Amino acid sequence: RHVVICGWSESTLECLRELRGSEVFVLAEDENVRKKVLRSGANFVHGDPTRVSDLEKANVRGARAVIVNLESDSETIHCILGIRKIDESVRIIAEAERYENIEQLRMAGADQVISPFVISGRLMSRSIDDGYEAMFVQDVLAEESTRRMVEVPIPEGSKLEGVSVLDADIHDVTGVIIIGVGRGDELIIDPPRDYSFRAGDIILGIGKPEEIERLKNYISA
Amino acid sequence: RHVVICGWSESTLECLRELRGSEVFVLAEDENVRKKVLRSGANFVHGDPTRVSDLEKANVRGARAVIVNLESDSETIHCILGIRKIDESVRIIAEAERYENIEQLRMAGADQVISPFVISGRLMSRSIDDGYEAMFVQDVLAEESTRRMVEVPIPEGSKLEGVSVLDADIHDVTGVIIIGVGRGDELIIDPPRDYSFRAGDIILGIGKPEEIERLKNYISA
Ligand SMILES: [Ca+2]
Ligand SMILES: [Ca+2]
Ligand SMILES: [Ca+2]
Ligand SMILES: [Ca+2]
Repeated sequence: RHVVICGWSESTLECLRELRGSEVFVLAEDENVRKKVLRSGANFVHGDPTRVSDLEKANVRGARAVIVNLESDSETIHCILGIRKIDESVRIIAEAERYENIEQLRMAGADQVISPFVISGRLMSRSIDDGYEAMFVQDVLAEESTRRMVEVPIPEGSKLEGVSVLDADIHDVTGVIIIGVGRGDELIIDPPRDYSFRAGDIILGIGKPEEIERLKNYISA
Repeated sequence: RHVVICGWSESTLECLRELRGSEVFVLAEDENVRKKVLRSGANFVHGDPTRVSDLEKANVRGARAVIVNLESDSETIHCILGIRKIDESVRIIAEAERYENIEQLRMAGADQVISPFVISGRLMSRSIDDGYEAMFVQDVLAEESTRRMVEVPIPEGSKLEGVSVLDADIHDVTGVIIIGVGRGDELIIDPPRDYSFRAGDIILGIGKPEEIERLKNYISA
C-alpha cells in the first residue's frame, strides 16, 4: 500500500503534494527536510538511501513503488542497485539529471525514468514562437484544469473487447480523446484505425470529467 | 532571427541540441561552458546576464526570443528585469525552480514559464502504477517518434474558416488528433464540438508525418 520516496529534490515536494492521503515514507539524510515532509502528511525516515540497511528501515520490501531522486545520477544508480538487492520485483521510478545516464538508470533496475531537464529543454526550444506545446503539457497535469489526462482500463468482458478503434468511435461517443493505448510496459500513441482492443489494455485519454464517465460506462460488461 | 540564451543549466544543453542550425548566442559567466556551447554550433558570450550592458553585448534587442535559466529564481528574475529595461516587447521564456516563484517570473516580464520540477513531480506521482502519462509526454517531444506534436496554423482564406470542430471531422479525415487549438496567449485543450475555427487559430495536433500533410493541405484555401 505504501510508497517509499528516496532522497529529496524540488521534484519530490510537488510529488508529495499529489500523494496527500496516500501513505508515503520519505527516506533522506537531510534533517532540514523533516519539517517539510511532515507538513505534507507524509512520514520521514532519516537515513542514507544508498545503504541497504536504511532501505530496509524505510520498508522498501512490499512497497508498491519506490521513487528515487538523489543529488546526482551516480548516487541515484547506487540507490537502485541497493533496492534491487532487497526486492527485485518492486516498481522503481527514477529521476535522471543528464540524458546520457538514462540508460544506466534503466540498467541498474529502474522501470521508468523521468528526465525533467530533457523535457524542459525540449519544451523551451518549442516555445520560441508559440508556447502551446508547453501550455498543453503543464496544463493537463494540473489538478485544476477542466480537461485532464486519465488512464481507463478495458475490463474483462468489456463491450469493446474485439472492437476496432475505428468501429468504437470513442471520441464521437464519449467526448474523450484517445491519445494512446498501452499494455504492460508498451504504449501506442495515436493508435491506427484498425487496432483492436483487448481486455487489459489501458486507454490513455483527455476529457472533461463527465466525458470520462460516459467512457467508463461505455466500456464495462 | 537569432535567439539569446541567458545562463547555463542541464536544460540548455538539451535546448541547444534542438536549435542546431538556428543562430544562438549563449550569454553566461562560466567559462567552463564555452567548449560545450561551441560544439553545439552555437556562439558563446562571456558575461553577467543580470547586467544590462552584457545583455546589450549578446544583442538582446531584436532577438526573436530570449530564454532565461539562471542558478536561482531570484537571479532569473534579476535577468528578466534587465532584459525589460532594454527591449520591452521581446519574447522571454524562463525556467522556474520553485513553484512559488512562477508568478514572480511572469510578473517581472516572462511571457512563458517552464517548470521542469513541477512537471517532473507531477509525472512521478502519476507513474506509481502505470507510467503511461510519463511515457506519452517524454515520447511526443522526442525527434525520433513515429508520432509527433505539431502546431499547424489556419491560414487566411482557409477552407476551414467558419467550420465547426465537429463539422471538420479532422481526425477521421487527416488521421491527426486535435489536442487543442490556441490563439495568441490562450490555449483551449480538447475543444468542444461547437468551436468554430478562425484564420489565425493554431491547431495543436499529434500524428504521423503524412497525416500532418493531409492536414496542412486540408486547410489552405
Ligand atoms: Ca510551438
Ligand atoms: Ca471533449
Ligand atoms: Ca498513472
Ligand atoms: Ca493517426
